[PDB]
Amino acid sequence: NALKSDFDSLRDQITKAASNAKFNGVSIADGTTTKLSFLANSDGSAFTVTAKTL
Amino acid sequence: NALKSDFDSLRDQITKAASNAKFNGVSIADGTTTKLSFLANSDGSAFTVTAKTL
Repeated sequence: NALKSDFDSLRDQITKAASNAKFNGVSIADGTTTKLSFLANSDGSAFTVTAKTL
Repeated sequence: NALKSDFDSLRDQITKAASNAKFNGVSIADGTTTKLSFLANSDGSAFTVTAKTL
């Protein structure tokens, strides 16, 4: 049960560390969105970046 | 009787040491409070530390 409590503290600290990762309110790895569509060229074409949930 | 007297002296020093473990007026081990809390991030989420009375 001591190793169980260790495993639980590890797993929920991972939830904390993943949830707190964001820049100006958006995150590529929180799983809130499937992608972010960053600008690429003057005509409006975007540099797609697929999200990787952590 | 000598052994029970040393036994009482031991259990009394245990009460002393358990009651003297305090930091800036707060203790996680004294048993005065069910838990203690600390900041996790900028928005005010807590990092709870469950008390373990000694």
